[PDB]
Amino acid sequence: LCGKSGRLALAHKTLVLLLGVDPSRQLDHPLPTVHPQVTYAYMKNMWKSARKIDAFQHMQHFVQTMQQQAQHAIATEDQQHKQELHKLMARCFLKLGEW
Repeated sequence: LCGKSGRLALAHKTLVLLLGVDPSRQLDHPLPTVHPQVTYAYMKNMWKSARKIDAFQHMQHFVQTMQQQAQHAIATEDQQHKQELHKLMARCFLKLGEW
């Protein structure tokens, strides 16, 4: 909602506060692959705000890390955890294509 209203600086501050790490100073290292939702939000925000290129590579990497999870961790019981993964990674694939 803050991003929609345009006061994007507050949104960026809130994201770095919740995430705990600020890649805007550490440009090279990848995003913290844990907590896919907050990183997805930060990625959408950084696409929108200024940078329109390195976002693509971050998406590539984040996808190849997310689909890496259940295929390399074939849980025999956790079936209610991978469905949200499927839906989220479908979202990110579509964003990838249209970008």
